[PDB]
Amino acid sequence: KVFGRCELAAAMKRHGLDNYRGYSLGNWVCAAKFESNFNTQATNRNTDGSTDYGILQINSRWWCNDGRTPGSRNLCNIPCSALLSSDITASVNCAKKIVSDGNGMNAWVAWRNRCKGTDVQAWIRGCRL
Ligand SMILES: [Cl-]
Ligand SMILES: [Cl-]
Ligand SMILES: [Cl-]
Ligand SMILES: [Cl-]
Ligand SMILES: [Cl-]
Ligand SMILES: [Cl-]
Ligand SMILES: [Cl-]
Ligand code: NA
Repeated sequence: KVFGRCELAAAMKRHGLDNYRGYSLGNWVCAAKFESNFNTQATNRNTDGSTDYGILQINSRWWCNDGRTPGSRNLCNIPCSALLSSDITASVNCAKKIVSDGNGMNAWVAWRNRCKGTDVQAWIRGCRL
């Protein structure tokens, strides 16, 4: 599913991301924009052989099982395919574990490079929330 910007903001709020670990909703919407362009089915293979999945491009090296990432962990205890659902529950639940891990949203390289420090509130401006 390709979410609309405000549609995803509403879904992320409903699922408890707004100010999760002190990160405002616009941070999460921004990270989803540049990670997946709001497409739940986005995938991208990394040079290390791991793959990133879903709206927040959660990686198979640590966080989910895809059966093809040697030496990897599955700390969210989910198949990576769960991260491609129209329903964002699995992605959100896993993202909350990732953002709790120590480096906050710096775990998402696109967030650090394209959202951090910017006027992220622009990403929710206009939306009925
Ligand atoms: Cl947009
Ligand atoms: Cl915000
Ligand atoms: Cl694996
Ligand atoms: Cl394969
Ligand atoms: Cl594990
Ligand atoms: Cl699995
Ligand atoms: Cl933090
Ligand atoms: Na894995």
